Amino acid sequence: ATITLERDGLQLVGTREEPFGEIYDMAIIFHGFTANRNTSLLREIANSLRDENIASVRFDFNGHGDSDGKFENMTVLNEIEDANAILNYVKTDPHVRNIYLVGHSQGGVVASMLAGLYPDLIKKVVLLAPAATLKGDALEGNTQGVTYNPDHIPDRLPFKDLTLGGFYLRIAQQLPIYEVSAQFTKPVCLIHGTDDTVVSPNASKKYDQIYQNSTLHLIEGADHCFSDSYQKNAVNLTTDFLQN
Amino acid sequence: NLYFQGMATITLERDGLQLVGTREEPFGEIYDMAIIFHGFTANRNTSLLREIANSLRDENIASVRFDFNGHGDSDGKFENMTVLNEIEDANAILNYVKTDPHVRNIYLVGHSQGGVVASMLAGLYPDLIKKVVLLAPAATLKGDALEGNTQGVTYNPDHIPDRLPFKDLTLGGFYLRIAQQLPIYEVSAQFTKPVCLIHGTDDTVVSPNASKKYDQIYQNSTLHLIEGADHCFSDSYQKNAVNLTTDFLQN
Ligand code: NA
Ligand code: NA
Ligand code: NA
Repeated sequence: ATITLERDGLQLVGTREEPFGEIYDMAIIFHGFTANRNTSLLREIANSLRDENIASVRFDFNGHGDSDGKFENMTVLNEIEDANAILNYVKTDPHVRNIYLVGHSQGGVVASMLAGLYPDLIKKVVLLAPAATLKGDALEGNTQGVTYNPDHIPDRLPFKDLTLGGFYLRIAQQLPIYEVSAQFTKPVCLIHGTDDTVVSPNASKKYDQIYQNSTLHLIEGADHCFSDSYQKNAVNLTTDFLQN
Repeated sequence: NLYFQGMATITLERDGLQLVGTREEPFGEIYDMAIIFHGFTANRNTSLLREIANSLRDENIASVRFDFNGHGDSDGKFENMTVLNEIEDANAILNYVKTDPHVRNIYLVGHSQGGVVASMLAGLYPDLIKKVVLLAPAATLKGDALEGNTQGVTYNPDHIPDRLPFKDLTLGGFYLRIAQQLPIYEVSAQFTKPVCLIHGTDDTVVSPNASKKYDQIYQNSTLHLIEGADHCFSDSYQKNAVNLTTDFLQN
């Protein structure tokens, strides 16, 4: 049902997907930049794993969806602290046996980098279109088509309908994404479609070259938010990988 | 402001928590500002932090010092404190400091762990920060975490626990994993602007080579190897550190 946690005086609200039994494995589903806990792609990954004896938890990040916090004061950094607060709960739960991390878009950087700091704890990582391009993007003064000077990052910038802060782009510019991630040497699943416009498939190609044990799945024709017909495939690879 | 000058108690907000602080104002309605960071298990009002705050005001330079999360009057469990979220604490102070009418230039100052917080925020904010003063900066903490002995307390650095008992409190295991992979030198090195480094020869807490590696890595460094001095600039040495911090920020 709807479960609740805390990270430095901010409430983190999530949907736990629970299977039948006393002992089960559990996955932590992280969403991307401007996304929320319960979207089509994540909701179906959440559902699918439950049918195969795996539990799951999806939470809104600080400044996203139902959780507390301003979007203005959100960073990939404070999002990893959110990711750690969820892991504190998950690793302290009596029913939870083996932990997995599944991350789409920016949540793909949040999950890989959280797995970099917890390689001894996390048993598997499924990386769907990981937004590791967000560093090289912030460094060239262009994020999702919204510009700035990478040597003059303002206090706040209008983004679509929202307003993100400078500190987000300060951190993004000097994030040791691959560095921290390469610390995770256990199984990794990489899912990236050739038709991705937001995040380049070269982020997943870079990720594969740096991992010890990683499978690269380049699904021909698949977009960024793994839409329509391409969804069931993505969900199938995540499910098949997480049980094996 | 010139009217409300001397000392003040200020309360900031950072992603849910409350960071209680101390503001020292000089005379005139346009002055320079120093952000003062204390180190590991300490607070904003210790003899050294108090004498740097007083001394800079006696040269008409304002100062701000806050307790980090899990320290002093600031909110949060000591268990949930990492180096990373102290930078978040620091950024929040900078969000306050950069949006103040009377603030001419910003200066970053940090002792021990505050020194990492200072070098690491100075590198994320090079266009704003004008000068940086690092007193025995605890960059060693990363190497102390890779080894598995933080301030004498042993632990497996490959199987770091959830929480681990400390001197009087309980240290979070995510702090250990955080500092063990902290890009201290990487981020620090981005600051090309003037850096003043102060380290004690007889320091057993932070190896003086931390300030030497700092000095090495910086484009505009000035190292001061105060002889006989320990980690906490005290007695015949406090007066030496406070002056250098003042004199380098004196124009
Ligand atoms: Na349910
Ligand atoms: Na149990
Ligand atoms: Na970092």
